[PDB]
Amino acid sequence: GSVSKANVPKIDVSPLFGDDQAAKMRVAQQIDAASRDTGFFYAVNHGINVQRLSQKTKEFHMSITPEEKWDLAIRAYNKEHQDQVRAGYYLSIPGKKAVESFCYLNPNFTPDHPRIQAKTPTHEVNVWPDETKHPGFQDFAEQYYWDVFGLSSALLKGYALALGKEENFFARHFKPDDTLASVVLIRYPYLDPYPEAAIKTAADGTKLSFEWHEDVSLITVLYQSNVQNLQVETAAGYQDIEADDTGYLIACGSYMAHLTNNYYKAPIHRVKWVNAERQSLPFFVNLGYDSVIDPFDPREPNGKSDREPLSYGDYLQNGLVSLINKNGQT
Ligand SMILES: CC(C)[C@@H](NC(=O)[C@H](CS)NC(=O)CCC[C@H](N)C(=O)O)C(=O)O
Ligand SMILES: [Fe+3]
Repeated sequence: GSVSKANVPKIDVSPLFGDDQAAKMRVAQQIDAASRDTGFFYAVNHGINVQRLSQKTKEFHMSITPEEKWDLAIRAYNKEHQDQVRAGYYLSIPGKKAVESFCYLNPNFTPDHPRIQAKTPTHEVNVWPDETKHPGFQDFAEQYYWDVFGLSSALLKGYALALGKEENFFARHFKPDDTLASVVLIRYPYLDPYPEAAIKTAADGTKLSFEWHEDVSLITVLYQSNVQNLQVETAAGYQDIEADDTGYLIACGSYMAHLTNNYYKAPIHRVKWVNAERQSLPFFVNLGYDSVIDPFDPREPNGKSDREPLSYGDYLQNGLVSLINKNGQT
C-alpha cells in the first residue's frame, strides 16, 4: 500500500515569449506529452519573481486582523456583503477550518465596466484592505495579476500549438478587458493541536485538506511554497506531485477537457493534509463571459466533435457552485 510519485516534467517555456517558431513547437511537444500523461508540468524560465510573490503574500496573511477579515469577507461569512460571491476574504474557523484565503478578480472590473453595470454573474469589483494598514499590497497584487496574465497568455500559445492550432487559438479569448481569471492567495497554517474537523479522510485512507476535484478553468497556473501536498489520480491510484517553489505547476481545467473531447484531460487531484505553514497561490485562467470555443477531437482525422459549444460564463458559474457543493465552502 505504498504511494508512487508522479512524473512532472520541467518545461522551459521561455521560447513561448519569443519568435523562434521551431523552438516554440518543441515546447508545444513537451506540453502535449505532459497533457496526455498525468497532466501536470512545471513551467520553468517563466520570468516572474516568485520570491517577491511569496514574501508579499506572507506579509499580508500574517498581518491582517480578524476585524479586517470581517470587513473583506465574502457573502458566505458576512451576510452584509451580498455582492461578494467570488472576491474577498475566506475566513478560517479556529478549531474547525484551518485554510483561509483572499481572492481577487480582473482589476479592470470597476463600476464603469459594462459587465458591472449590467450586473452579469461572476463579475465583481475587487475589495481591498486599508492601504495604510497594508502599504503596497494592492499595488503588488494588481501588478502580479498582470504578471501572471502575461505568463498565462504565453502558456496558452504553447497549448494551442500542441493541439495543432495556430498559436492564438486560446489566447485570442484571453483578454485584459473581460477575463474572468482570478488569483487566490491561500494560507495553509501550522497548527498544534491541528483541528481534527479540518482533516478529511479519503476512501483510500489518506488524510486530506481538500478532496479530489477537477479544476474549474481553461488552465491553472499555480505557485506553491516548498511543502509537498498535491496528489494526482491515475488508473493505478494517487501519485505524489513533487513541490518546486521556483516554478509554476501547470494543469488543464475541465473547460480544456470539454473542448478537446477529453484528449487533454483535466487531471483529478487532491490536497494531502500536512501540518506545515505554507502557501498555495493559484491563478485560474478563465476566458470572457461570452467566450465560446468550438470543441474538436484530436484523435479523429477530420477533428470533428459532436460536443456542443459551451459558453464560458455558464461553465464558470455552474462549475464554481458545483465545486463548493461537492468539496465544501473554502
Ligand atoms: C492548489 C489548489 C488545489 C488549492 N485549491 C483551490 O484553489 C481550489 C481547487 S482548484 N479552487 C477553488 O476552490 C476555486 C476558487 C475560485 C475562486 N474563488 C474564484 O472565484 O475564481 C489548494 O491548495 O487548496
Ligand atoms: Fe485544483
